[PDB]
Amino acid sequence: ITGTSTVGVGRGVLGDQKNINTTYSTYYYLQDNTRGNGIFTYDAKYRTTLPGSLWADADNQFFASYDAPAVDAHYYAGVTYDYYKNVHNRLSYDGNNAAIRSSVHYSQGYNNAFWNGSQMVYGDGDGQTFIPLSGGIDVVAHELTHAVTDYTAGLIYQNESGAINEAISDIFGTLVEFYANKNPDWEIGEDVYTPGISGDSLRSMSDPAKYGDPDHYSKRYTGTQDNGGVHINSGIINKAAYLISQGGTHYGVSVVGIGRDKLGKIFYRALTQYLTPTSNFSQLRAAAVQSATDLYGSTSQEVASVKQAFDAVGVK
Ligand SMILES: [Ca+2]
Ligand SMILES: [Ca+2]
Ligand SMILES: [Ca+2]
Ligand SMILES: [Ca+2]
Ligand SMILES: [Zn+2]
Repeated sequence: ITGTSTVGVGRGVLGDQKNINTTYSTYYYLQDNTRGNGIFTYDAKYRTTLPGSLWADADNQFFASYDAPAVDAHYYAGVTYDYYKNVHNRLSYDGNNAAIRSSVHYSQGYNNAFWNGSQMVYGDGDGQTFIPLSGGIDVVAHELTHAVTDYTAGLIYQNESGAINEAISDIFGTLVEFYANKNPDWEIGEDVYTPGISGDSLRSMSDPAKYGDPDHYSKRYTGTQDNGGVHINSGIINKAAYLISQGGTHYGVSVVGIGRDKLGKIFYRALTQYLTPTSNFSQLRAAAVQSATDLYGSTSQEVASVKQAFDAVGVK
């Protein structure tokens, strides 16, 4: 909508207070004009018709229980935008400042979130398995990263290319969580997962097997469930990325870690320069090796660590 840029205040899913960029035009709208061509947040009103209504508020204060998922979807979309702009010089998900749109209160008891090809969508959860999923910054960044992938490598959402697609979203979801620097970790979804169970998460990048996901290519899932295990076999790539950053010895193969920032540069370069819709795990390794070579040189520790990491998870 046309209006004037304003700044509201509210509370997110976890009870924390934050300021949010809004737009005034009779009502105050969750429309942030400070980032590219706008970040827009919508109310799906417990239904499945998308996007719903652009979120309107009478007084620019967002402290109602019903407001909380919208506050976090809106605010964490902005953080993710800032990450890609400041760290990777990428303007929104298409590289040309496309509007970022999100809908919250999707359906009833919906224990998921997703990028639907054009926008983000967040359930409120059922209060047992999940609380409203926009409360997790790694969830928000995970899903917006799908938009980035779909515009760049275009990895097909099945089998190994789909597992790479999922892993890329976990990797940059985690790096955005570290970038915002609020209780960062190598776990996925911990802030909105199982409110009655402390210390768990949906997936682990540091130890995928913690939740039954493979941590080595020999353990990969080869059936047809989950579009050929896209959320399962992602553990193999997640483990490789964790090793590249943090280091470790995995099934006897030692990896010298090179840090989060270099992990991000290597995988962003691989995603945007070398990966294709049909890339498999071995092709990802080659993309990452070439990316590290471009960035740091053929004889660098960085290249050596990429090789060791993919060796450790059995990807040749
Ligand atoms: Ca209000
Ligand atoms: Ca965390
Ligand atoms: Ca996390
Ligand atoms: Ca939990
Ligand atoms: Zn995903």
